[PDB]
Amino acid sequence: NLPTYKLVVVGDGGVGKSALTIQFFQKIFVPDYDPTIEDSYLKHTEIDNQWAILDVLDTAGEFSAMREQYMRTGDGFLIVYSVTDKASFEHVDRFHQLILRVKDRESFPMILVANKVDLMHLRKITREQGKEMATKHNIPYIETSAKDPPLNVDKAFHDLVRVIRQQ
Ligand SMILES: Nc1nc2c(ncn2[C@@H]2O[C@H](COP(=O)(O)OP(=O)(O)O)[C@@H](O)[C@H]2O)c(=O)[nH]1
Ligand SMILES: [Mg+2]
Repeated sequence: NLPTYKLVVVGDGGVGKSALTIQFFQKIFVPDYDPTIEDSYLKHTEIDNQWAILDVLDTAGEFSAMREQYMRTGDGFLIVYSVTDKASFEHVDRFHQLILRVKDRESFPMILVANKVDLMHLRKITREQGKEMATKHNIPYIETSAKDPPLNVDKAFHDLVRVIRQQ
């Protein structure tokens, strides 16, 4: 019987949650994916030569029953922001407190994902900024890009699973 890791992809709208999720599950880049669907994805994944089932909810939207459950029984979270969106970085703390509130814990597995690093000519959030925010929350930091050709999409999800397994 394989373990099932339930993960939640959270972040402001337009940071690339859907694109990163589609790139991880379907291995294609879908630009301008409709911003409103909040769906979940399920597939068998091999991480560190150990197979597992990944139940990932791509968040969107007020209140949602599906979002509510996945936040409660989730095992790990992906706090995603866009390096071109300063407000998406400003809400990293807000998303950090919501997870710790929903889970009612002082620390829970999460990784800080800085998306859209392919747009270097439009980058507003720096690597030192993301590293400092990650160091403050004591969580891993990684830079991703869902646009073709992708960068670190699998590693972002795999590193969260590694954090879950190490606890
Ligand atoms: N350049 C670049 N654009 C991206 C990337 N990820 C998403 N986008 C674009 O950003 C827009 C919003 O992305 P989306 O996946 O809908 O973000 P979401 O609303 O949080 O799910 C889309 O038009 C995408 O084409 C990326 O890694 N690089
Ligand atoms: Mg989306």
